[PDB]
Amino acid sequence: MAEYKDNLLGEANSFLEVLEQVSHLAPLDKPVLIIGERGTGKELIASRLHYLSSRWQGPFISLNCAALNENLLDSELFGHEAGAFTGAQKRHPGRFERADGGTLFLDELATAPMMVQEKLLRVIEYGELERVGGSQPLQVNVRLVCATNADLPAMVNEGTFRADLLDRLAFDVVQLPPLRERESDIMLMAEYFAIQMCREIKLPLFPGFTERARETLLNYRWPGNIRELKNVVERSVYRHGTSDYPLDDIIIDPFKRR
DNA sequence: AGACGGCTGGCACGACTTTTGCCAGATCAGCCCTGG
Ligand SMILES: Nc1ncnc2c1ncn2[C@@H]1O[C@H](COP(=O)(O)OP(=O)(O)O)[C@@H](O)[C@H]1O
Repeated sequence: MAEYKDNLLGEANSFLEVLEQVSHLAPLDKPVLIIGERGTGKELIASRLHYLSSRWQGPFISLNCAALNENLLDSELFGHEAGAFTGAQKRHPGRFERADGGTLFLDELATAPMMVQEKLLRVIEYGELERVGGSQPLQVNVRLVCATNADLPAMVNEGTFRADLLDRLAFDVVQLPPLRERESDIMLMAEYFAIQMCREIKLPLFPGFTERARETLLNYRWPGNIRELKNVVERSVYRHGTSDYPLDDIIIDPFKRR
């Protein structure tokens, strides 16, 4: 509900439309898909969805679907009421349940193994997750929001990703425009990144931007995303020096031998 | 008198019991120090 303090810096007149779209999704409990490319700041949008929802007071755990162990999947997702030691007074909590009352964020959906895919598909459709041991089903209420950069229709075509959980979890998608599509906010991000760098390196003052530098970073196909642009500025501002002259040289990729 | 049947015990082979040998840590509550 309360707008958390985050950097979205939106002026592209397309990012504003995406922001309105996600704001419309803020109250609803329906599953949400975030579609983007490398970088693109999808995590900020996901945090925006969770943190402007009715259940925002709830927790906001975010699991890395690539990071879950294969064998330990069941206990990791559910937990075991039995303690680690004899006569234990408590148990470890699984990924699920630890999310109840709030949203669960999923990332790298495409690279999730088939074991994760099939185990996660069963739990969402019905809930009633049961920890290993005992016969007591616990009912859960968790919002799911996920972000990915690969092409899950192609993943379905190859069959390396099950289409059923996709269909269940594809109520609505939000499209994120690439930085090259935005092509208007580059000045403001460049400047904000440079100002942050000024304090990080403890440089005294920002020198300024030359027209040649503006032309070169503007006239770029930008396969890299906002973070690639961020790193670019980071490299050039440091290589420039102590701001006695305006910033003049931009190195697009630090790989050319020279 | 010799062979046949019978009785008993040692040894062996699964199947199941029972005997010992493991060696802390995290977590919570009250008191003391310190900031408002
Ligand atoms: N609007 C924005 N404001 C501030 N930073 C941004 C914005 N968009 C992108 N970024 C930067 O780009 C990065 C994208 O990270 P992330 O969303 O994790 O990429 P991916 O979704 O591919 O994993 C973030 O670390 C963030 O610092």
